[PDB]
Amino acid sequence: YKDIQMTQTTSSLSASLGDRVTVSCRASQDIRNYLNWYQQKPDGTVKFLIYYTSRLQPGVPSRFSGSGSGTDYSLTINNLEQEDIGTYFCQQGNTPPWTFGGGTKLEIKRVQLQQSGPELVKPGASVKISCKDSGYAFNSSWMNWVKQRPGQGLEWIGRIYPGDGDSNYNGKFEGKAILTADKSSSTAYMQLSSLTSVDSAVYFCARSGLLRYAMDYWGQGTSVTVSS
Repeated sequence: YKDIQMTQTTSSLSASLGDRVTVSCRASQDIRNYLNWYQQKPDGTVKFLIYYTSRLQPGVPSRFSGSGSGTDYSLTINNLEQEDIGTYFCQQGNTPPWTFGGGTKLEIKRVQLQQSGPELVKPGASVKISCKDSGYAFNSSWMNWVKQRPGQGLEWIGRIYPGDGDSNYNGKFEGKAILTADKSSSTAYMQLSSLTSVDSAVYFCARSGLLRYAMDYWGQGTSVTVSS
């Protein structure tokens, strides 16, 4: 296994409404500005905020700004507002496998992709979770899968292109996850096998276009608990 390590040394920030908050991120090597930012709201949902270091995505308020180059990047929020609360994660899109920082949870001081429901299984078993896309670009988009454990940032599992069934996997999950897709029902599936407590996490599906190295839209996530 080989990758570019992303780190957000500051895991949590406590601030007041109106402050100027900054979230920092470092890549282990030059990622040539291919650095994206996501905000995970308290309800667990994830939204794509900035692409290629500074490109705000449609709808994102002007108070947000991205800076950086080389290995160091930052997201700045001017005039902090309540809706900005959540956990911010950086992600380099320069070199597969895509990698994410550990996230920085921001607190105040004193879906088009519908995934199947929560799973609860025993060690050694397998589970198949689904992700139905109600949109119309399912077969012409990469469907990515991401793993999140408490305090374990976010890990890119792999992706599949429904159009021709092509698939790419993160070496770390090759024997663990199997990605498939049904063109007719616009549904992508991920089967996890030989489950251990390490597989206990929330898994998200997220699609991306064929030319941008970021996850455009995210499902709500599926919780998988492995229990003895």
